[PDB]
Amino acid sequence: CVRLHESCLGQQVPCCDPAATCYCRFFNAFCYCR
Repeated sequence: CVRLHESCLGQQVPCCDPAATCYCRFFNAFCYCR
């Protein structure tokens, strides 16, 4: 799994945090669970 404050860029596991949202702020660079 991945934490909220942990990028998910091309990941293979979900976010340990269900209240998190793997979103990217920019176009294709920074992407983490917000």
